[PDB]
Amino acid sequence: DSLRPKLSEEQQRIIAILLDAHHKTYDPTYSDFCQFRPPVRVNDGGGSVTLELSQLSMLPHLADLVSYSIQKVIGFAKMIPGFRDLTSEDQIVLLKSSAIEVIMLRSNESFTMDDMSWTCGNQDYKYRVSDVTKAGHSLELIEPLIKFQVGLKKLNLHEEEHVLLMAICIVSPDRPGVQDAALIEAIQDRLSNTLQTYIRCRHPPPGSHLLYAKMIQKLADLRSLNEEHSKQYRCLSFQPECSMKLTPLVLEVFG
Ligand SMILES: C=C1/C(=C\C=C2/CCC[C@]3(C)[C@@H]([C@H](C)CCCC(C)(C)O)CC[C@@H]23)C[C@H](O)C[C@@H]1O
Repeated sequence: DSLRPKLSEEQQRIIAILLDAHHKTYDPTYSDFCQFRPPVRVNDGGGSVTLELSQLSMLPHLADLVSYSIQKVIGFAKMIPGFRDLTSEDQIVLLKSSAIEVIMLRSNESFTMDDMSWTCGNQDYKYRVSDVTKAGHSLELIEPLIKFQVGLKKLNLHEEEHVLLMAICIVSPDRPGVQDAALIEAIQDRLSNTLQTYIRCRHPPPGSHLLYAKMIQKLADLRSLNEEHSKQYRCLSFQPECSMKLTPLVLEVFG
């Protein structure tokens, strides 16, 4: 019953651009990770907040990973059709507000349900819930984050849908501080329409069933994770000497 209009050439170009953008900005071999400050995992079987905050053993490495990732997200965003049509001010507002959410989205490629980890190479760059606690975060963020990762995994997104979702996430007209909400919304609509059209004509059943709505729900989930991350980041930042364990970029985006 539902019509399946074909992707317009323009929509085809948009998909090609976003796939190219992602391939240039996401390394599925994790080959740069050895350049980050080394992961350190202190003995913390009990999950002691006092100990976690006293050491922040995993923080330098995860801060470097996140900082690196923000740089990649900036590069990806610059390639979203329409993004450069925005004022610099609006571009920066969108990047700073969406960065952590896009990181959570893009991390799904490395996430595995084999053991519920982000596996980015050997035992060294395998990141578990216990590694995030060692960077000063609490289960109130990490457990819904893992749940989100599983939920996202199970949508079995085509890469086309994955890159569209990240672009839609970034170009959101409802971020605090945006100037030209109408232009951002127009850019987002073009992407949303591409995604909806793609799903309807290129995504096989039964995985296509209400997929667009499930993807929109993930965006809402990300808002919640963003809010919790920000709250926890604030508290983490109270730890004396914490700034040294972060990066200038991380400090700007989250401070
Ligand atoms: C980054 C990427 C990756 C994994 C993401 C992870 C695993 C470690 C813990 C992270 C980084 C989460 C953690 C809660 C962020 C903590 C950030 C600070 C600044 C400490 O408050 C969010 C996403 C998680 C690897 C992937 O290949 C690239 C992706 O950008």
